[PDB]
Amino acid sequence: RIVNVKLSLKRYEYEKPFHITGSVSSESRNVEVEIVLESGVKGYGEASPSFRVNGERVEALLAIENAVREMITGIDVRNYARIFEITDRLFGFPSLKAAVQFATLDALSQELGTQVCYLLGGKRDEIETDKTVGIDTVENRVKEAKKIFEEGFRVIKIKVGENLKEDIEAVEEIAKVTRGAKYIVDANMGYTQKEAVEFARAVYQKGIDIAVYEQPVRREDIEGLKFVRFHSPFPVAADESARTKFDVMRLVKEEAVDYVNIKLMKSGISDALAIVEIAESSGLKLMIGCMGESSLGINQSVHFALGTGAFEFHDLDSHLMLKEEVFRGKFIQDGPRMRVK
Amino acid sequence: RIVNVKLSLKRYEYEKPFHITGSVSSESRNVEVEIVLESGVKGYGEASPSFRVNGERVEALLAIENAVREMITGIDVRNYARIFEITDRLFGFPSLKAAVQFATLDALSQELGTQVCYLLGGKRDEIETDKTVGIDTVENRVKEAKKIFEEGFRVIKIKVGENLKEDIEAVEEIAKVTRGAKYIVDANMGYTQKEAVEFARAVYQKGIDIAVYEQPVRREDIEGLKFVRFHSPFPVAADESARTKFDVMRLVKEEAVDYVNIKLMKSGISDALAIVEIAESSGLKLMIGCMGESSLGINQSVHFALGTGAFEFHDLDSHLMLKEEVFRGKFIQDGPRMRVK
Ligand SMILES: [Mg+2]
Ligand SMILES: [Mg+2]
Repeated sequence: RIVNVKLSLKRYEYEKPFHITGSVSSESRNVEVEIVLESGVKGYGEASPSFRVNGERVEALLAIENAVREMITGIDVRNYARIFEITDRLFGFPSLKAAVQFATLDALSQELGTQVCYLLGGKRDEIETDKTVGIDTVENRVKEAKKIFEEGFRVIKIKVGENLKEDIEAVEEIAKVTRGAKYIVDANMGYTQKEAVEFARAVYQKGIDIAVYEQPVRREDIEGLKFVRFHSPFPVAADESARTKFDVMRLVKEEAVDYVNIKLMKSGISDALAIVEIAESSGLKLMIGCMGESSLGINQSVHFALGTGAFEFHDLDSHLMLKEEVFRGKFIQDGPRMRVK
Repeated sequence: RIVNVKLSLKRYEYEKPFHITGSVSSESRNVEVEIVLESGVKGYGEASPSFRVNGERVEALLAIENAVREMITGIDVRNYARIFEITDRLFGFPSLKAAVQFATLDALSQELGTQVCYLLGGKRDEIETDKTVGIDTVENRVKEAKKIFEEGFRVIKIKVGENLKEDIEAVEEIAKVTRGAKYIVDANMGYTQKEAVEFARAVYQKGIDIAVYEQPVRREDIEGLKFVRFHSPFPVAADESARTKFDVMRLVKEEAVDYVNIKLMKSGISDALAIVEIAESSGLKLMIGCMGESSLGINQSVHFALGTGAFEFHDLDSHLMLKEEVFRGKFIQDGPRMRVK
């Protein structure tokens, strides 16, 4: 049983400012979660709160430490479903919900003598992540893309959303110098429905293929997501629009998207598991993403992906963008490849 | 790693012939499944094939033992998701798919020093099952119902579907001698849409409440299930119409039913987990049922229900209707109650 829970502020600085539509980040402020069991076992998780997406603020997460402690201490991690249901009440603190739920599985797997990925199915032994090119001048974007390409990455995620004309140019210029790579374009809600369609058609006309076109429109515009899906050639994904299992059931019912970018930071383990099942029971396909997690945090998604093996693409590169002294993941990072120990 | 998979015929006779719409059974022929690991650990499952619902035949299941061995021998149970994906190909032998998948978890749980229910979440420590009153003369039905009530069962499942007039009479008579009990009425596809509605209204008019009204119409008549749901006062459940996770996604999209009676014999563990998540992500509610499983087979559903804790009602009484010399479930049967050891 859980005898204590501790929350701690952990700051990581980006190697370079990370610019996306409506947001520039120079630092990633996360909340580390440690769960202690009567047996002495300690489970760890990391919350990377998002004000833009989840409406969270790091100070707010740290402020409810006592409440979280009261909610879960006294429960046996072998009854993890009880912990999941309880933490589901933390829908206003989803990144914390995620960190606590994973810490629970982390502690449980240790007690059972296995790893989290195996507890979840042990589907895959290896996955590959893409790497992101933040918004910058076309010249700098091209430079970064070439660099990411030389590092061995074959899926390059390109941020766009603030300047349609320049975004088109940027994608076209990046494609020319990274022949052989697949591309994921993420607008982070920056385009109107029609601009989103025009962006896709312009790129398509140049003979470029986009593997996943992430959240082109505003989060509440479900009909807009569908409009883009039905009027442009590339698979459309919901990110900001897909936070809970309920959001996904609606997206599927409305036939709004081809993909859903699952993020533990938005859904927690509980909703992520539901979303994986919904996707496997429908025409929906999935990719797994991240926010500002460090290696300890990305580890949560690596085990989820390896265990479920439910993702077509993996955008788990936040830890590669942050400055960190010691690697704290429970997985092996081999270039773009991530493997189980 | 799996080194052996054994299938064997096990016959169990009913204490009394079991009569339901379009089917009378005096014997239950099951296929016991044993999976042996290199470590010596042995996992067990049981398939209770259904010609009527799944189109299966026991002889057919037994005939494919070599194929099953070739499909999963050599796979480590810690990669159970791989075994699940492979066995999902046995959609034509769903009861065997179920037995193999559970035996896999039974074996894995032992290697991890835990139980299947805990591997699935350990949500609950106890569940209660109803007991069924088969079709017979109103006099024999009321007699059996009274006997069941006296045994401590507070949820009584009543079979109907072959004679609306008598069915109504039967439910009305049973209700007066079992005050305090909840009732589940199961027509096993015997009624037309209008008859189904009339049945519910007739019973409703007498002040009788039906907790779950199971599959009133034919399996392909999804619109009919919806019609009954929208035109009669009681919760309507899909049983025969809900075999796979895809069937359920469709039922949810069509808003066809209030309930889905999940059976491992129809869905196997893989699809059952998907249906649980779909239900928890929608307005759908669930009950868990059975076919002709003996105690070893019912053990599979007891662990699934205890672990997920996703069911409002449990209809796991097939082993209570069969003559069995020795109890073989890895659970405690205490009257209507079933608990974890
Ligand atoms: Mg995104
Ligand atoms: Mg039924």
